[PDB]
Amino acid sequence: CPLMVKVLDAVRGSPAINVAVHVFRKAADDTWEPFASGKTSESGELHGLTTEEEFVEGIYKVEIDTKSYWKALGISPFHEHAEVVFTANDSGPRRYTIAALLSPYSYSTTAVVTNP
Amino acid sequence: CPLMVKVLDAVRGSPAINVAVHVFRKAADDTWEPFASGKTSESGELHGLTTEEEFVEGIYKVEIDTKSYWKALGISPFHEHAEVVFTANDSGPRRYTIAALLSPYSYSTTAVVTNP
Amino acid sequence: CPLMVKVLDAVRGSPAINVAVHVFRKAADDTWEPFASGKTSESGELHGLTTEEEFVEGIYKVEIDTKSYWKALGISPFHEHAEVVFTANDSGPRRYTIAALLSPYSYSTTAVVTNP
Amino acid sequence: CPLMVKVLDAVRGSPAINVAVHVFRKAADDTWEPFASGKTSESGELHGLTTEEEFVEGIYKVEIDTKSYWKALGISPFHEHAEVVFTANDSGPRRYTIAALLSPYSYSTTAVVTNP
Ligand SMILES: O=C(c1ccc(O)cc1O)c1ccc(O)cc1O
Ligand SMILES: O=C(c1ccc(O)cc1O)c1ccc(O)cc1O
Ligand code: NA
Ligand code: NA
Repeated sequence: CPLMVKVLDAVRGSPAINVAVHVFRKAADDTWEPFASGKTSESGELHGLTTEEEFVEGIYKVEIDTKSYWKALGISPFHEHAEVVFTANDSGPRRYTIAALLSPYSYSTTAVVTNP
Repeated sequence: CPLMVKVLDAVRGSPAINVAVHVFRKAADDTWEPFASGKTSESGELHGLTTEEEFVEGIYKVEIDTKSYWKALGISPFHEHAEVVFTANDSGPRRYTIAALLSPYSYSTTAVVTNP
Repeated sequence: CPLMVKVLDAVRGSPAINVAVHVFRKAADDTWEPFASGKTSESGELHGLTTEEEFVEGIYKVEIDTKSYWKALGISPFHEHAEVVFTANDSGPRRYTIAALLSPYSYSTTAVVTNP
Repeated sequence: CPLMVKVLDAVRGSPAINVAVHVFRKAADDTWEPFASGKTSESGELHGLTTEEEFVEGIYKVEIDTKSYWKALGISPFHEHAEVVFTANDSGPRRYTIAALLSPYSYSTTAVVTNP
């Protein structure tokens, strides 16, 4: 698992379950091409997005559909989505965790990059 | 000010000065049209991006150029930028403050929305 | 202002108004002595806590009464309060802003420290 | 494991390893009594603090020694420590995760409370 996404809910103090997540890779013509996607599990996590072979150096975008998440809870949110844009670099540690902590008008995101 | 951006640096405990900010608005053909840009002052604030007349209903993207900020300070950060995407003024004119708190591998953003 | 506190609400996208704040200073016997208190204004800010003369070197604790804020809004939050503990003025007088961003099960705090 | 603590480093994008953590329980005389302690592991986590039998309803304080962590990295930080104060309540879900994301002048904390 070179890439994992984890999403938490700061209002309820829980994992954010069944949140849609889309990953894109920047193409040579500077457009975003679909790369991988899924929905967070009951632990707020999305595993199995890619493989080491497929996850080469490049610029990636992780788009978390926060608006649908809040609307399903009956809460009007601010953002259309949360976007996390970063470069994957081989010199750095192997495994990337992209974490996001969600509130209706705010989000935090951090990267935990470690060596297996 | 209908739209203001404020940026803080969590490493130095200071405003984030001379941070470039680009604002885009989604056009009728679904592309991101350049809308306004500027850079943060010594107080970490960016005022004067737009006017009440210009700042119509729409979907807006505020791109904060965090990578260039950390690199101009001689540090190699994780993200390319921080993006904040939101619908504005769809219930009439509001004042928006987009605030961000930056670290090299993490950022937080929140919105303060007031009715004049 | 040698010491200012600013508080935002991540659920409502607004300043956090009428939040009680208590400041303490560690005494020579290691106990926490009451130092100053107040509540945030309509802008979410609390000014006038202390003076340059009064705000000597020491270890200070700023207690932000988040539970009472969420409960006065009719919500049951996780934390009792948010505490911010720091040494101040040990290299001479500085200006301190303690900022906090609140959600029912989470909060963020940062400091902006400037030299007059 | 009714109580787990997880600590992340927002500057390096890594778990915060070997961070001292102390847990206290509020006594009837309103003083803080030591309850459990340890150091975070190579994953930034501290497990095994308490048992279901021992972790009764009450007010608890988790104190994370952030100052020593930053000093060991050669970084001058702002806070003496990060403190998280909360009530344990049986009506709510069983397992508490207290997470903290650290920067030199800022920290975020959230609670993830779930049902096994
Ligand atoms: O609360 C967070 C968290 C992160 C990882 C984890 O295993 C558990 C967490 O609660 C968290 C995530 C992203 C962020 O930007 C800030 C956070 O406190
Ligand atoms: O606490 C914050 C804050 C920042 C600027 C300000 O004028 C007031 C604040 O409470 C804050 C704002 C945005 C964010 O992503 C994280 C924060 O702690
Ligand atoms: Na409308
Ligand atoms: Na001194």
